[PDB]
Amino acid sequence: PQETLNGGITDMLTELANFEKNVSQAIHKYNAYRKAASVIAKYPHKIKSGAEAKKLPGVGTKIAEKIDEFLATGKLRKLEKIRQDDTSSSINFLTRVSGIGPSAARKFVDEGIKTLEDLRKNEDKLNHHQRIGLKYFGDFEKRIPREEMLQMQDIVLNEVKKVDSEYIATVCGSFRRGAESSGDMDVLLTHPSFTSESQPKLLHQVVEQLQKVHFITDTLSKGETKFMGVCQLPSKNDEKEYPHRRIDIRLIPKDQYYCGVLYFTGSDIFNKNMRAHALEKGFTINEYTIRPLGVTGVAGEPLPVDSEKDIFDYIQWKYREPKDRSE
DNA sequence: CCGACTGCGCATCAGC
DNA sequence: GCTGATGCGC
DNA sequence: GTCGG
Ligand SMILES: Nc1ncnc2c1ncn2[C@@H]1C[C@H](O)[C@@H](COP(=O)(O)OP(=O)(O)C(F)(F)P(=O)(O)O)O1
Ligand SMILES: [Mg+2]
Ligand code: NA
Ligand code: NA
Ligand code: NA
Repeated sequence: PQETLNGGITDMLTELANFEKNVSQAIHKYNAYRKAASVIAKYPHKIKSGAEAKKLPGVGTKIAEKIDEFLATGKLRKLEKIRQDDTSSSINFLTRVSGIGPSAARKFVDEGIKTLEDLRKNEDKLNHHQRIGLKYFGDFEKRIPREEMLQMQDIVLNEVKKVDSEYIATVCGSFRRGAESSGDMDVLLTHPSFTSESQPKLLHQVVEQLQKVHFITDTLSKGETKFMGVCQLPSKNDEKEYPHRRIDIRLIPKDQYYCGVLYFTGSDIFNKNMRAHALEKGFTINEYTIRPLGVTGVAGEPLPVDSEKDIFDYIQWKYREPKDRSE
């Protein structure tokens, strides 16, 4: 877990993972490559051979021999050739625009659209989300200093309580994990009249207020229980404007807060793993509930969290505080 | 050999 | 008009 | 791609 220990290898595997997701559209190879990259990143030795790497869970014959080629040459012919391929590297680049996934990137590249400038020249072919991701392309790849996160949280908390005192608003994600920077802002939201009962307008009013005071600036998606959009800190004197930022709001049944906060905290690789073996344990976890598997695939009446969680005791693992949840 | 693989709300697309 | 499937990014 | 039925 020392980073320069096997960074070349895990770099290589992460680049392979991205090519599989964005170009081959092979999501399970993508996950396989990332699981291998992850397990190797936590391995406390410098790998000397593919055979050594193959001992780790999630490393197999194919990654083993990619490793031997990489150790033997410091390169991978397949990646070498892929990077040089105009179609493939354009498809992969385009997926960095929010809203453009592997399918859209492919469709765009097939009709001659390969760069940010081609997209701008072709805004008719873009949907609402895609135009916004293009508009804020740079900003959306910028990190948010924790200091700004705190200002953002002040505004969110302040404006939420205005709408209705009984709302609860939690800022989750890496911020809740104490990170000194974040890629976006995730707001977990609950209201006492949302558990089992419902009025289905609680989220709309939160959103509307945040737009009113010019905090939220764009909408990407907006439904009953989930908002995805764009927001922005106000600026000062002649102050340089802050970057536009991605913000999501999830409205959970108050019934199910703890499962909500575990999941939106998370981290994404951490939920994959926490859920992946929870399957081993005879359980399945989502943002709503933890449930057992009784027969050979069961639901199970999910009765209510009583205390903190010990979701973790149910699947028999020690509590990793949000700080230790990057993995 | 061959299927599972973490889990899901909303926008859009496919179709009746 | 509608239902159901898929893409997308969580 | 990897793991396991
Ligand atoms: N496929 C998934 N499965 C489970 N949880 C997920 C998944 N994808 C995303 N989540 C997440 C778990 C995740 O914690 C939460 C928010 O997603 P985020 O904002 O993309 O991830 P973080 O905020 O942690 C970040 F570190 F990447 P940031 O600081 O750069 O924004 O839903
Ligand atoms: Mg985030
Ligand atoms: Na292995
Ligand atoms: Na994208
Ligand atoms: Na997010």
